[PDB]
Amino acid sequence: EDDLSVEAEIAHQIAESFSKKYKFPSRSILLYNFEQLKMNLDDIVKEAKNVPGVTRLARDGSKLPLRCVLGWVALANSKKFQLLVESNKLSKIMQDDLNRYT
Repeated sequence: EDDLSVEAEIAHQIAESFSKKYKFPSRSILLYNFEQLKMNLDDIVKEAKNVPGVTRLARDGSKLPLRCVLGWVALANSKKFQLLVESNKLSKIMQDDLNRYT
């Protein structure tokens, strides 16, 4: 019941911004979207639930930190993204987005 609501909330927000280009720091700006993952939406949603604080935001119906969620899912799943991204800078950006949204 709770789970269903959390997942629909996350799915709704990711679907709404599926092709929006977010900015990530590169090793050498990396632009990326959810579409580029080439992941099914349910797999993206499952993965997004492990971003600390995201499940709780989704349960409250709050605005998600989507650039952060995308960076995390891409870091965990996309070999290309992992190669291109500056991972330390990414972690700081992800943490700050999370501080701002929670």
